[PDB]
Amino acid sequence: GSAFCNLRRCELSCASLGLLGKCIGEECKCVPY
Repeated sequence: GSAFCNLRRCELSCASLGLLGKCIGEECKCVPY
């Protein structure tokens, strides 16, 4: 595809829980660090 997910759009959304995020295409996943 020509377009992909933003890292802030996962790192902020996982910081709402209290941890870091990483994003693949559109799917955001949270990690402890």
